[PDB]
Amino acid sequence: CPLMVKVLDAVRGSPAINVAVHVFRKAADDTWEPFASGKTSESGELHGLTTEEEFVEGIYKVEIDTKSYWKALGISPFHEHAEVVFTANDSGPRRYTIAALLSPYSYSTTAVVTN
Amino acid sequence: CPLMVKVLDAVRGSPAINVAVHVFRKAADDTWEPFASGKTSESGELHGLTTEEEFVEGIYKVEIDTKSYWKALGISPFHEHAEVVFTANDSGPRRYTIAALLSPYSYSTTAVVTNP
Amino acid sequence: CPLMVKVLDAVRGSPAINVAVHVFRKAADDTWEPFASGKTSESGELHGLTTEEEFVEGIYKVEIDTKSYWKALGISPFHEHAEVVFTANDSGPRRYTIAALLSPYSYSTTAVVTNP
Amino acid sequence: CPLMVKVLDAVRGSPAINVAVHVFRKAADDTWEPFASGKTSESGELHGLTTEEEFVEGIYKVEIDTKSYWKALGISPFHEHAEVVFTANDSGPRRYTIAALLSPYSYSTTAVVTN
Ligand SMILES: Cc1ccc(Nc2c(F)cccc2Cl)c(CC(=O)O)c1
Ligand SMILES: Cc1ccc(Nc2c(F)cccc2Cl)c(CC(=O)O)c1
Repeated sequence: CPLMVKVLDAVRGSPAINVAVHVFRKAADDTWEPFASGKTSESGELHGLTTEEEFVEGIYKVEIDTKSYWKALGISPFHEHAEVVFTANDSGPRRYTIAALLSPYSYSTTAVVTN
Repeated sequence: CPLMVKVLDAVRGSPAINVAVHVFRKAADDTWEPFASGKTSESGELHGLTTEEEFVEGIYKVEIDTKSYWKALGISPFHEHAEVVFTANDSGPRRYTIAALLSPYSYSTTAVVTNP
Repeated sequence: CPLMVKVLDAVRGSPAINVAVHVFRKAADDTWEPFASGKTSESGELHGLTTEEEFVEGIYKVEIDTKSYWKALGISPFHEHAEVVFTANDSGPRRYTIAALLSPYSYSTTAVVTNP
Repeated sequence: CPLMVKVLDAVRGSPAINVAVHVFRKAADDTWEPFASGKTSESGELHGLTTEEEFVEGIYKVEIDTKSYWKALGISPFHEHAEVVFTANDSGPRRYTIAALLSPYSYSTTAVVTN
């Protein structure tokens, strides 16, 4: 599991469950090609997005549909989503955990890059 | 100004100065049209990106070039940028301050939205 | 002023107004002496807590009463407060802006430290 | 495991390993009584701090020695520590994860409160 997305709801202090997450790889022509997606689970985590073979170096965008999450909860959000764009380098072995800490008018996203 | 971007360096506890900021607006055909861009100043602020006439409703994307920032300070950061995509002025004109707090592997983007 | 506290409500995307802020300084005997306190204003800022004469080196604690804040808005928040403990003016006088970004279960405290 | 502290280093995008964490319970006289402590592990996590029986309602302070962590890395930090003070309520069953996302001049701390 080279890439795991973790989403936390900073309003309820809970994992942000059932949050749509799309991953995209930047194609040569600078457009985003859908690559992987899922919904975060009960634990706010989205595993099994990609695999080691698939997850090659490149520029990836993780788009977290924070807005539907806030809509589902009835809280007016500021952002359309949360959108983590980063270069997977893979110079040494890497797991990437992208943790998005979400508030209606603020989000934080952190990469915990290990191995 | 209706749109202000502020950027802090959470490593140096400083304003993040000379950070490139690009603002786009989603056009009718769902492309991003270049809307405005600028550098944060010596206070980490980027004022005057736009005006209350120009800053109509729409979805805007603010791409703060955090990578060049960290790179110029010798850091290889995780993200290519800090993004902020939001619907602006949906229930009439607002002032938006987008505050981006930057660390090499984490950033936070907050909006202070006030009713002028 | 050498010490400014700014507090944002990340739920409402607003300044967090009328937030009680208490500043303490660690005395010789390692107790916290009350140093200064105030409310954030209508801009979420608390200026004039102290002066450059009064704001000597030491360890200071800033306790931002985030709980009363969230409680007055009907929210049961997680933390009793947002704290900031820091050594101030160790290598001469600095201006400190403490920016506290508040959510009911998360807060972030950042310092913008500039050399006047 | 009613209370788990997770510390992330936002500069290196790694778990913050070997970070001293002290937990205190507010005593009746308003002083902090040491209750539990540990060092975060390799995964940035500090488990086994307390137990269900021990972790009664009360006001707790989690003090994270962020400053020694930054010193160990040679980066001048702003804060003396990170200090999470909160009321354990236990109205329904709760695990508390206190995640501290640490930068030299910024920290974020979030409670993920589940069950
Ligand atoms: C009411 C208010 C809220 C937030 C900010 N900016 C800000 C922020 F939103 C997060 C971290 C640091 C800073 Cl400086 C500011 C601008 C400032 O005075 O630094 C004002
Ligand atoms: C239940 C839970 C809550 C939060 C986190 N992690 C986390 C993190 F890894 C970075 C920044 C904030 C947070 Cl909250 C985690 C750990 C993770 O799976 O990365 C678990």
